[PDB]
Amino acid sequence: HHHHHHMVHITLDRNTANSWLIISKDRRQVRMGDTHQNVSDNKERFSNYPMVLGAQRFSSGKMYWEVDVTQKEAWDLGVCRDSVQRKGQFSLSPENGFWTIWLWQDSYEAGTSPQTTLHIQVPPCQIGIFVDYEAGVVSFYNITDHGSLIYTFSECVFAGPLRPFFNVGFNYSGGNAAPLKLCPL
Ligand SMILES: CC(C)N1CCN(C(=O)c2cccs2)CC1
Repeated sequence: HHHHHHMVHITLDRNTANSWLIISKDRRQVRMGDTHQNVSDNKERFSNYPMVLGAQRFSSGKMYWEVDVTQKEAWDLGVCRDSVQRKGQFSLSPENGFWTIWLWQDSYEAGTSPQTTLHIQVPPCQIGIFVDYEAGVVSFYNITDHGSLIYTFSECVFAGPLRPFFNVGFNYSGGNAAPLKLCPL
């Protein structure tokens, strides 16, 4: 892929974070805390899952960013509508406003409904995410494997501004404490 030149600087929006997340001073890293992080509740926060949005909103053009997932057992990454549901239980699907992939129990899957098995030969340590708003495309790239394609959502119906989307996952096992990190340009 030759998408690197649409690189955008993403930062995390603290106000949207689940109340157990810890976001670094530079707003470029997030991890699961071992308790409530002593913040007030608000209508933006994801209540049920360890999710957070990027601050940036995109309604046109081409955008690219990279995320470090080193040594995590579980995570979701992609984009979502600015208007997605924050409270209660929901599935990651395009019908609900999400264009995502994930790692869960040693399998990588795309968030179609129902979900799609991904065929990854080299477990990724960094993921590239490309959005073409006008074309209706979200693509995922394996930066560890020379940028190989992971998955393309095409014919996307965004139906609103898009935000970068992250889920650090639960840490029931004690093996998933590591952060998601936004990688330097
Ligand atoms: C890895 C983990 C943090 N993900 C939580 C959110 N998630 C879903 O909502 C779905 C699962 C099956 C259909 S949708 C995908 C898995």
